[PDB]
Amino acid sequence: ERDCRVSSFRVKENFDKARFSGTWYAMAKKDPEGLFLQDNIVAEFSVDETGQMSATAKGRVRLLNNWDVCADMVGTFTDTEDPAKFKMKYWGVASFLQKGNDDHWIVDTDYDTYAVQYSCRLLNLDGTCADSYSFVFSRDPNGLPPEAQKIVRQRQEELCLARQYRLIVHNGYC
Ligand SMILES: CCCCCCCCCCCC(=O)O
Ligand SMILES: [Cl-]
Ligand SMILES: [Cl-]
Repeated sequence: ERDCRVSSFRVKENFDKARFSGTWYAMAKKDPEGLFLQDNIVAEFSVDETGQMSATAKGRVRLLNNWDVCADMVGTFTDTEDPAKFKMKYWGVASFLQKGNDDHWIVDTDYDTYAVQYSCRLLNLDGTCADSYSFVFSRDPNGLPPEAQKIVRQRQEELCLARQYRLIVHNGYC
């Protein structure tokens, strides 16, 4: 009875790019098909004077046949009419790293503690997502406080993803 249509999902009201800038540690991830970032995932958000948001990310990614590499990624965000919904062009500093262009939604944040991100790469014909991913970010790499954890869990359920996350470990691999 829950609505899982992507078009129904609420996102962060009056999203403030400047307040969102700085270091975000991925605490949990819902993987898309053909997952890329594995763990040790840390993102750095910036906004420039024209108000355009960009980011970098580092994380371990496992090329198949189990080659471990620390990916260094770059992302640039094109605004839409919703201040919390973006198009993210991304690529690796190395040519061979994955590149592409994903929807990037800030579903919720309080700027100084937690953030919930969401991307639907491909819709189902009923408006639900066929291929999604989602990061939960923390300002503190040791994790969220209980109050924020509980808010995030609610947001995870609203995205119809709450059963599908895994924890992201940080152990200095990069
Ligand atoms: C968001 C700043 C980092 C640039 C985005 C690189 C992440 C793109 C791949 C995310 C999907 C995945 O990790 O499986
Ligand atoms: Cl709980
Ligand atoms: Cl669950």
